[PDB]
Amino acid sequence: SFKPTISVHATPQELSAAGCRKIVEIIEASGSQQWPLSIALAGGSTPKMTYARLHDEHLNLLREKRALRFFMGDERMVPADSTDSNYNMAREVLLHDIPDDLVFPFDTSAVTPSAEATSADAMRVAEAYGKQLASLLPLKSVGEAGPKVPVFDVVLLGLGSDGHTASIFPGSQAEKETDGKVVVSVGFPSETMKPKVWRVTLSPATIMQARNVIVLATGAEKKWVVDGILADTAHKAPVARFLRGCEGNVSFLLDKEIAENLA
Ligand SMILES: [Hg+2]
Ligand SMILES: [Hg+2]
Ligand SMILES: [Zn+2]
Repeated sequence: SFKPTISVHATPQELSAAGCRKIVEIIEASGSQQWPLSIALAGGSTPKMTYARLHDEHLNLLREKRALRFFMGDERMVPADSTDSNYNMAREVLLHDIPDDLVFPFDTSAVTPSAEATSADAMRVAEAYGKQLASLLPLKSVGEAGPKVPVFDVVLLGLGSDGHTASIFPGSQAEKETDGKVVVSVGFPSETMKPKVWRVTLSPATIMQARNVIVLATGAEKKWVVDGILADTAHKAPVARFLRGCEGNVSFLLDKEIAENLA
């Protein structure tokens, strides 16, 4: 049913190392003629190390060879120069060395420091990005004669302590957007997740059409999440369990603690 590739690593430096090679392998296996490949970036300290890795040893591939076109998988409705911005983090560690025409962040230019972003601001931003995606990437229907969503070559994902991924939180509308009518969803963090601001994020539908999905996660507090995704019959499962329905190649790069129970 679900046979994902799994690799357990002892340290973050090792997990990020596996992350770097994986991406590079996808780039090379795909071929120079398929470049630039579309990739949806994830935020967080784990992916950050992977991006630093790419910056230090593979700029000839990414910069000179222009192998990748960078998009954001989810973003915080804050200014692009905010420390809470996922794009800001990606630019700092890597994107600053990438040709400007290969970098596509969410247009959050309307968000000002004076006022918090609202649900409508988020939906407006998600809508504009979705159209841009449907314009730049190849489309595919979700189910026969189903709605069409853009197809990413690669989608990077993190995992949360509460069981979410990207900005698709428990009991949210985004969680049910699996039919393909919505390409880019919106979401607001639960009580225990930070920062407290509205988010825009790829819907579960879009994510499941990606050619390659790579989840980078660590920590003993996220162990039930991995277990709940891989488990054969999970009723009280985590939101991330929807990753079972992904149509492309699915990989899990984990650390020892989060994969302890792993059989
Ligand atoms: Hg690498
Ligand atoms: Hg997946
Ligand atoms: Zn640099």
